[PDB]
Amino acid sequence: INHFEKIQIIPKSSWSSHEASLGVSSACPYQGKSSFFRNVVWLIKKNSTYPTIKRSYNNTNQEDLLVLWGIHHPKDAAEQTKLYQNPTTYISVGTSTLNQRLVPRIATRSKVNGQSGRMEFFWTILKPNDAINFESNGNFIAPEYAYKIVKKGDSTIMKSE
Amino acid sequence: RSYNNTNQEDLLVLWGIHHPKDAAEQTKLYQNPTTYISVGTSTLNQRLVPRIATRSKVNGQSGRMEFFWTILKPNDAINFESNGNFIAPEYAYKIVKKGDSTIMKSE
Ligand SMILES: *[C@@H]1O[C@H](CO)[C@@H](O[C@@H]2O[C@H](CO)[C@@H](O)[C@H](O)[C@H]2NC(C)=O)[C@H](O)[C@H]1NC(C)=O
Ligand SMILES: *[C@@H]1O[C@H](CO)[C@@H](O)[C@H](O)[C@H]1NC(C)=O
Repeated sequence: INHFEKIQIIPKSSWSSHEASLGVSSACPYQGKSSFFRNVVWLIKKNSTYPTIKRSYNNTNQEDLLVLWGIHHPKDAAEQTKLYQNPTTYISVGTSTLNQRLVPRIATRSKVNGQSGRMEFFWTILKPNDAINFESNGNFIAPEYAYKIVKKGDSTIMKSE
Repeated sequence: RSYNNTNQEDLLVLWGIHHPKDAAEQTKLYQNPTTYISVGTSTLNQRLVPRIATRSKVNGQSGRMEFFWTILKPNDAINFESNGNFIAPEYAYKIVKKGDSTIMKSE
């Protein structure tokens, strides 16, 4: 791959049933304030409720699309209900080929960047005319931006200081 | 169900699991909302669970079939247990002749 074209597939504003603007951490600082990975949305409960999410995006572009998403693994049972209410959650992802179902694993973990929680990130290539389908109870790190693959050719990742 | 390989030959056994479209279809086909398939042999120790999700329609199906296999050696037994979503074997293949071969890609 020689060129990506970033596009928005699921707007940040369109999460009218969940809190999409409080998904930040001191582990990801920006100009002295708590921030987060800009291309994905850390969704949490709104007014003490996390209703089931059911979102679909259809690849209407000519280009193959690289889609990124994630799952949050919390520190303990208290933090789970604190962020998402529901004690047992999941994320199910489907495409033409893909048939995924993720569940958050809870455990006591060492503090990296002052966090005992973890983020596990996943990806897929959504081919043209195919649709990706999400469903979740919580712990969902939703895509906002995905990358179009516009130019394919000779390239390499070169390790150098 | 249990099958005992009484043949002299190694046996190729095939089975599967059905992944349904939604919770309604699960109870519609199999009643039980939470199911599994457990498979055991001399070596094998498997337990499959159906994963549910909204999926694109390939050949007009939102459901999926995931297929599995094993080689059941002579004098060994294969054991199945399931609540639903089980795609059970009917026929399996005896391996009678082993030798030089290849799968050749050609139109
Ligand atoms: C069926 O599987 C059993 C074990 O799950 C196999 O064990 C044979 O069983 C008898 C015991 O009644 C032994 O005397 C034999 O030595 C075993 N046979 C061989 C050839 O190893 C059982 O053999 C299998 N059934 C058969 C061969 O009919
Ligand atoms: C959306 O995807 C479907 C199949 O998943 C496809 O048939 C359809 O043409 C796409 N939508 C368009 C072109 O508006």
